[PDB]
Amino acid sequence: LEKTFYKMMLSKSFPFPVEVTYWDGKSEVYGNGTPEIHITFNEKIPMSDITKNASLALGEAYMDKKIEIQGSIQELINGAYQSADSFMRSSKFRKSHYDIGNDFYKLWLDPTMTYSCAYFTDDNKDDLEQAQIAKVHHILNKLHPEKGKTLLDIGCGWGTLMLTAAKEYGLKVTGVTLSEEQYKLVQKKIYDEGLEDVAEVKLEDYRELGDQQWDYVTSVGMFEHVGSENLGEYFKDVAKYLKNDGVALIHGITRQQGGATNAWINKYIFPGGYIPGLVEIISRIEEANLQVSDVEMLRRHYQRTLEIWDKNFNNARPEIEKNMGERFCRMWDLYLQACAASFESGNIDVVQYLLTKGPSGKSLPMTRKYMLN
Repeated sequence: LEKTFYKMMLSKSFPFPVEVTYWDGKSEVYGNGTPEIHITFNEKIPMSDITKNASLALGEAYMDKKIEIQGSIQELINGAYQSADSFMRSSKFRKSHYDIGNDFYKLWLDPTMTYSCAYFTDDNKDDLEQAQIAKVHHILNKLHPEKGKTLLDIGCGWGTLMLTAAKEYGLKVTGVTLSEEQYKLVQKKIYDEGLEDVAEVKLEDYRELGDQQWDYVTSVGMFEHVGSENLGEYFKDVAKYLKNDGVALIHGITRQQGGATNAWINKYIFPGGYIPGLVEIISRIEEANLQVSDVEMLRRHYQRTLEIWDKNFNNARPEIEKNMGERFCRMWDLYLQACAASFESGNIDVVQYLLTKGPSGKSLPMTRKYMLN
């Protein structure tokens, strides 16, 4: 095809030197210094494929072992996101389902099974379990929760937030999931302390819980799944379930530069998923008559979370490659490392919105000193 087109793409893609070996065996270094990353095309990827979606084209190529990489995938991608003219950023380049369940997740997530951003306190550099617990406290503290008040957790996962609210904050708690597997940890309420007077979980769609209202709403990792079109509706639902002057903590991946779907992620990991823009989200929040009372960005915390997940993934890769293919493992590793890079480069953020149904911060302390542990 075109060595010219490949040189244009690769030589403008990275803020550091990189070595490229092509399908005809020829090599070049782009940049000054000695390359820390070496990219090999075992096969030519058609220009026109790269031109319409580089993520999809290069991403499947990499999965197919038609591109190989020596050196950090994360650093490679982080590099691309720092360059306006790169295959990840330039508009010149933006014109399968695998069977996985709990056995898989068990191996690389912490004992808690939290598939969500963690929170690293300055004293904790890589204790993932400790950080997923700290995240739950970080969220709940923001509520300044009052003993005996009620909390709705929208998408309650394996119940870590729910149960911590009930056991440690004395909150009457309602959790909601559409996952049977997750619901069946109602067994924790019965076995834990028939925590039944202080906690229920419900196997239903949060979109219609009827006329009930809670003092607090939490929702971690839900709005990314909702889509642009229904984001307005999502915030109206949060508002609807809040009591007047009630407090929500809404937590989710948000893109400072404007919302986007990535074609590769959409095909392989999160079909339908969409990361909204910061402006977009604030608009949706205001349109539901919630007022923003605090906004916290936790970008670097997701970066670390995804790095540890990838470290764990690789450490258990022999096991995973036995059940799932080599192709699956490449895809998953690419996923975890590219996402880590997406946060590292500030292409994607994670944001905790403290919202009130009424004037900002009305039922809350005047200063944020209460928030931190």
